Amino acid sequence: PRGSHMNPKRIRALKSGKQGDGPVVYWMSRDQRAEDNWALLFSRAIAKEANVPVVVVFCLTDEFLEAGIRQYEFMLKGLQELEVSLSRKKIPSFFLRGDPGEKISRFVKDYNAGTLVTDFSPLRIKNQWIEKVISGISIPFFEVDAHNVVPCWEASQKHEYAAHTFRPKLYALLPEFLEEFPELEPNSVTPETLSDVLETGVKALLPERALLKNKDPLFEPWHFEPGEKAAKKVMESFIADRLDSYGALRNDPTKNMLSNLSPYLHFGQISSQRVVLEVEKAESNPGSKKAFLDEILIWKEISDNFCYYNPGYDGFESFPSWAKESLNAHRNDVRSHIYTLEEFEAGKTHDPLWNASQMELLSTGKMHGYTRMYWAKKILEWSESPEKALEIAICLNDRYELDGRDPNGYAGIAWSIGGVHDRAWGEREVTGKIRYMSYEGCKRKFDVKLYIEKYS
DNA sequence: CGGCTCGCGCA
DNA sequence: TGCGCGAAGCCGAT
Ligand SMILES: Cc1cc2nc3c(=O)[nH]c(=O)nc-3n(C[C@H](O)[C@H](O)[C@H](O)COP(=O)(O)OP(=O)(O)OC[C@H]3O[C@@H](n4cnc5c(N)ncnc54)[C@H](O)[C@@H]3O)c2cc1C
Repeated sequence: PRGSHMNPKRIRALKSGKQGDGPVVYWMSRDQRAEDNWALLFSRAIAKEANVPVVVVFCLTDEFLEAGIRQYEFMLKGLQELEVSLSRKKIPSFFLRGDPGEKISRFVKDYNAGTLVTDFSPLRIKNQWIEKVISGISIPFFEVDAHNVVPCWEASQKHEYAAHTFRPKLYALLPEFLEEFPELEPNSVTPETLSDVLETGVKALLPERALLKNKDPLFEPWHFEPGEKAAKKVMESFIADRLDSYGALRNDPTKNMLSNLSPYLHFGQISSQRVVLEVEKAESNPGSKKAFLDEILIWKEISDNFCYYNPGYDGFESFPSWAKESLNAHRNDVRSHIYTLEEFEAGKTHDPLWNASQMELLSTGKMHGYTRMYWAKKILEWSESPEKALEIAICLNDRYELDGRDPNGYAGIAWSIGGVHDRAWGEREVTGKIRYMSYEGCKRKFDVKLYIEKYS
């Protein structure tokens, strides 16, 4: 609907109806940014055609109680900066608290909304909120994929078994969907405190804070400055200083050669399409560029495909049949070690390498990409059952990772424990044919002692 | 039938 | 360190 630089395949209608006379309402959930936001740009285009203002609404749910302070402050501080950024474009921002199914329905009626637009997320709870809103409103409802370069329903129509079958499909659609972002035109017609929401939330999460023996907090918040502006700086420094050596040193946890974009990419503080555009134009190592593009395009967006077409993405049923049969047969195998959630959480295992991986997660909130596999696969080896291992890994991932509660997390954990998007390997006790990682294998690929000594 | 995002022996 | 082989089931081009 209207616009020359807007691909209609990025927008899909969730509910048809007569368009109202009021402003266009953008229900911002996943892409918390002002620039490079297709959902915000599309909302502005519909508003321009209808000669109505565009507004953004945010619903603060009770889900932050399941998380900790580290995600709350990171997310809330970025929204404060986003509030100023949208204010400069004469776009008002309304921050609501409560159930989005009931709050969004009330906001549309009270504000006399004409059209409702929201971003795309394949998570279960997002689909539940959308259906609740659909039953309570009478205006057109649209959904825009502002997170993936190629829209999730357009890249593939089915669950993808592996990357090698999804890679040609994604790369074929890149020329159509990889394009520059038009600038966000400000509003022409003009028409809760975030500080109070922040101060209340930390008070409710203070008891659940991760502490040391001397009651000192474990989380170090100076490693990643949140916000749209800081996310851009991280991207620029990656291309200039780190992209060249990414291809060779991405699997070395002792070297800070990763992009460190996942906390911003999870909260939508930066667009992966913007990152792809800058990386494509960069003159760097061709092997490094191909390796990084495979990470942010194929593996990031296949995680959306996994969650979109598998409602049980965080369960044992989502595993492939070969993986399920292999794990089932080894249920009665005697485990070399039985560890509980608390012992995993405190880093109280016999493995100093695994403990150091947990400490990096506890202290920085972002464990290195390579050690994340060894972290999750040892949980399977040292748990009562595959279901318990899946529960433990998801719990610690979602509680302590800044990029937690993300499709990349569920696909990554399902890859590690259930062989999702993987293949079978040598038969072993307990883990069966799931891919095996050993402490000695990590020794021959990076300096394990340096990584251990860094995080005690 | 070819080829998939580990460990391991060997220079 | 970097390279080639081994051990496993299966998708997808035909
Ligand atoms: C068990 C396990 C759990 C995971 N949990 C999370 C999580 O909670 N949140 C999360 O965002 N990612 C998760 N991943 C994926 C991966 O660990 C992170 O994306 C990455 O380590 C974050 O660091 P980075 O952005 O600097 O990595 P980079 O090497 O710089 O990667 C760049 C971007 O590519 C994407 N990406 C890279 N590797 C993967 C991957 N394996 N799967 C999917 N996308 C990928 C991410 O968007 C990332 O920001 C997990 C991986 C594993 C093995």
